[PDB]
Amino acid sequence: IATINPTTGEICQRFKALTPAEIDAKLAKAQEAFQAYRRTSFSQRRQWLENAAAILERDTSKFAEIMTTEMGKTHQSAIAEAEKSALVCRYYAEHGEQFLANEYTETQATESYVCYQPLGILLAVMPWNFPFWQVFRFAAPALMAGNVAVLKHASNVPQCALAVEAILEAAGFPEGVFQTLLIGASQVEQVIKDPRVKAATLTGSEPAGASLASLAGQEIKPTLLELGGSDPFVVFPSADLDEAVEVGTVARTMNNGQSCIAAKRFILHEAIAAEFLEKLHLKFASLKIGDPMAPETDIGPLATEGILQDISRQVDQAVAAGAKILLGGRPLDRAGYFYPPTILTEIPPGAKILQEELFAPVAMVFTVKDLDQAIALANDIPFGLGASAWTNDPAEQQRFIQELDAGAVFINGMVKSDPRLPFGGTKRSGYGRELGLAGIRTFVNAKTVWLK
Amino acid sequence: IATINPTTGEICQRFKALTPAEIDAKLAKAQEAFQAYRRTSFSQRRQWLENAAAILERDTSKFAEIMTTEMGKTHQSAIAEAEKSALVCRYYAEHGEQFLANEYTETQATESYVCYQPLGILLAVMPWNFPFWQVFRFAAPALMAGNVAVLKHASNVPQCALAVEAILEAAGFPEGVFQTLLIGASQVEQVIKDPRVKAATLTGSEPAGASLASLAGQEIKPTLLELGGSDPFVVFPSADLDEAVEVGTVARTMNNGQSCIAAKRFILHEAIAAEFLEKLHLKFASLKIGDPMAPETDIGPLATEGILQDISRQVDQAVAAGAKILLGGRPLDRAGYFYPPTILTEIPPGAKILQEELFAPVAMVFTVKDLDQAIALANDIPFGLGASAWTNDPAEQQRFIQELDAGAVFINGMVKSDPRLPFGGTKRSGYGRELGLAGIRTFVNAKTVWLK
Repeated sequence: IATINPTTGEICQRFKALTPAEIDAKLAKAQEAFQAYRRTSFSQRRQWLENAAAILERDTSKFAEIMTTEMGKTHQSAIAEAEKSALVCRYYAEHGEQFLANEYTETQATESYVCYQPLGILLAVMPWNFPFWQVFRFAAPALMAGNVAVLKHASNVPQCALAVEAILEAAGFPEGVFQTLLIGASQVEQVIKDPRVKAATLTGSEPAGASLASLAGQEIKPTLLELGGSDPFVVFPSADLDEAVEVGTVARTMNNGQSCIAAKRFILHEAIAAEFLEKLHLKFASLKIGDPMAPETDIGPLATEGILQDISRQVDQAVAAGAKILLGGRPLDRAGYFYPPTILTEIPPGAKILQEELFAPVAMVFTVKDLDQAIALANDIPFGLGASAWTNDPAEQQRFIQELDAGAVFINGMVKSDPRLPFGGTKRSGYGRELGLAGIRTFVNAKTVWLK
Repeated sequence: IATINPTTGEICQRFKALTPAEIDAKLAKAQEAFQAYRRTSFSQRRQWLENAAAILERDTSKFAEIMTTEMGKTHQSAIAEAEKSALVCRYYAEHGEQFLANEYTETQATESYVCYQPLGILLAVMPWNFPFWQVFRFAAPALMAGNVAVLKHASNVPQCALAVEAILEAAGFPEGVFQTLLIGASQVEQVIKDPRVKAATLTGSEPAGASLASLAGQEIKPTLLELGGSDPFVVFPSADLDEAVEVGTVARTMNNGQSCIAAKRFILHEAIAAEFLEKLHLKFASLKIGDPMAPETDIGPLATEGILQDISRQVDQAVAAGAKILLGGRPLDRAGYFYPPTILTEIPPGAKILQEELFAPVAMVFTVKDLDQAIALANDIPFGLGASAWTNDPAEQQRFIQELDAGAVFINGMVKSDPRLPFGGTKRSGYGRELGLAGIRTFVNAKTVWLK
C-alpha cells in the first residue's frame, strides 16, 4: 500500500497494512457504532451528508490534487470528480427518507406494508480509477439508509481512501460509521467472513469481483458488482458525425482511457466510416499528453506500471496478429506510465483483443453494413455495461434501445452515470444497480409487515 | 431421483438422471426458446399464465395427490398449495406488464427512463416441502418478465417436478420456456457454470444455497436465496391468548412442521406463560396423526427417512442435555416416517438445539420477563426469515415491528406468504425478495435509457 506518482514513477508515501487483529477491532467498533447509528433520524443523516457535500464543494482542488498525485487523472477531471461526489451526497440527503418510506399494500390486514431497515456493516471494495466518486456513489445511500461501512480501497490510492474517511468524520458521522481499511486484496476474505459484516459491494475488475461474490455467497451475504466493459459506440449514416467524433473522443480518452464506460469499440456504418475515422484520427492526434496537473493536458499517464504493461502487450499482440495501427500503439519514451491515444483498425476475426477490456486510450474501430450487423458486433463481448449509438432515425433508435445487451443505452450521447438514474451492468459487467432509488434499496432489509 | 412414499417407506418410481450432454441439450433448447420468447407480448404471456392457473384450479385434487404421495403433506394442505400456486400465476398475469412498464425520470435528456428486460435462462433449485408453490412463486414472475427457466427440483419430488413442466406446456408456453431437469445436487454446478445461464434462485437449506451462491458469484451471476428459519412466536400479556394458541399450533404444525416460516420458538411473557403453555400442550396432544390422504389427518409423516433421523437426533440430544419433554419427543412405532407433535421446555442455556432449525412439529418453549428480553431471545439465532408477535399494546407492536430481526413481522397473526407482498429472509435465511413488485424485478436487466 503506497502512493507512487504515475507522472514521475516516484514512491511518495508507504503505508502499513492493518493486521488481522486491527481489522477485527475496526469491525467491533463498526458493530457498536451501528447499534447507535441505526437509531439516528433521517434529518441527522441528511445534515451530516450535506456537511460532507459542503466539504467536497469547498475543497475540490485540494481533493482533486490527491487524486491526480496518486493515480494520474487530469487535475481538471479530478475537480469534476469531487463535484460529482458532492452531488450524489446531496441527492441522497434530499431523497433518502422518501425513498425509504413505508410502502402500503391493501390486504385483509388492518395494516400491511413494506418498511426498509439497514442491514448492519457493509463492506465496500473500491477501485483506483474514480477514487472519490465510486466511494461516494456507494457511501451516500448506504449511510442515509442507516448502515455503517468499512472501505477497502485500491492499494495505490491510500491518501484518497484516508481523505474520504476524514471528510465523513469532519462532516459529523460518528466514529465507526465509516472506516477506511488500509489492507491488501488478500485481506478482504477476513472481512467478508466476519459474522458482523452483512453485505458487500465491489467496483473494479472480474477476478476481484468473482472472489468477493464467491466468498459472500458461501456466507449467504448479498452483493452488488460493478465490473468492466467494452462499450460499443455505434455511428450510423443519419448521425451528426462532427458531434459523434468529438463526443467519441471524449468517451474514449476521458480518465486517460480508464473508465468502465469508456467508448472502447467504435462501430461505424460503411456509408460514414471513412469521414468518421479520418476525423477521429485528427482529434486523437491533437490531444495534449503530459503533466495531469497542467490545465491544458488532455492525457495524463496510466495509473500504474502494471496498467501500462497490460495495454502494451494487448496492443502488441493484436498488431502482430495483423491489426493495423492507424495511430499511436507504442508507449512514450518519457518518465511516467505514459501510453498514447491509439487507433487500431482491421482487427482480424478471432483476435484475442476483441474480447478484452482496453483500460487505456485505445480505440478499436469496425465497419458494418447494416443495423443487424452493428447489434451483433456490439453484443459480441463478455461484458455488458454501457452502449452508445448515433442515429436520428426513430426506428433505429428503438432497435438500439431494445437490442443492445447493456445496462445503459445512450442515443446521440456518451454513456454517463447520473445520481438521478440507476447505473449498473449485465453479463460479465456485474449485477445490481447504484444511484436512483435502486441505489438506496440495495442494502436494506425490505421487511414485510402485517398487522391484524 | 425417486418417489419414495413417506406414509409406507416404499419406493414407487425410480427416475434416470440426465447425462451432462442431455443437460447441455436442454440449455441449447432454452437459449433458442429464449430468443423467440423474449419477443412475445405481455398479452400472450398473460394468456398462457392464466391457462396454467385454470389447469391448477381444475385439478387441485389430482396435483395434491401427487404432492401427498411423494412428500407426505396432508391432501387438504396440498389442495391449498395448488390453489395458492394458481393465485400467484393470476397475480403476475394481471400485474406483470404494469410492474415492468418504463419508469421516466426528468433530466436534460429528451427522454430518460429505466426499462425492464429479461436476462435469459434462469436456473431454479427448489425444495420438496412446497413442491408446487415454491416453483410457481418463482416461475410466474420469471416467465411474465420474458425469461426462460430450467428447474432442478428436489430428488424426492420428481413427479411434482414433471407435473409442473407439463402444466406450463399444456397452458401453451413454448417448448424450452420451462424445462424440468431430473438431475442430482452434484450436477447443479454444470448448469450454473454454463455461459447461457444468466442467474439462479434457490429455495431450500443453507448447504445447498451456500454452494449455489458461491458458484454463481464466481461466474458473476446474480442469485436469490430463500433458506431456513427458526421463527419466534412471541406472546405478551395483552394478547388474545386463545387465538394465539390456535394460530401458533397451526404455525408450528402445518406441513407436518416442515416450513421455513413455522413458529419454532414460542416466547412467552411470564404473566401469561402457564396459561398459554397448558393450552398449547392440550392443542398438540389432541392433533390427529395418520394417513395424509385422510381429510381428518392433522399430521402426516415427515418427508424422508433422513428428515426423521435429523429431528430424532436433535431432540434426543436436547433431552440428554436436560431439556424437558412436555409432549411427544419420540418417533411413533408404525410404518412410514412419523414423528409426533412435540413440546420441549426448560432447554438449558447454550444447548445446541437453540441454534438449529427443527423441520418437524417440535415446539421449543421459553419464558421471558419483558419486551427487551423477548427481542434479544427472538433474534438470538443465525436465521432471520419471519417473526410473529402477539400484543394489543400499540407501543409494543411498534417495538416488535422495528426490532425483530426478520424479513417479515406479523402482529397478532402467523407469518404467511402472499403474492401481493414481498417475501424473503435476512441474516442466514438469505437475501432478495419473491412476490409483489420485487418478485418480477429480480431477474431483469433494469436498463437505463437516455436519448438526447
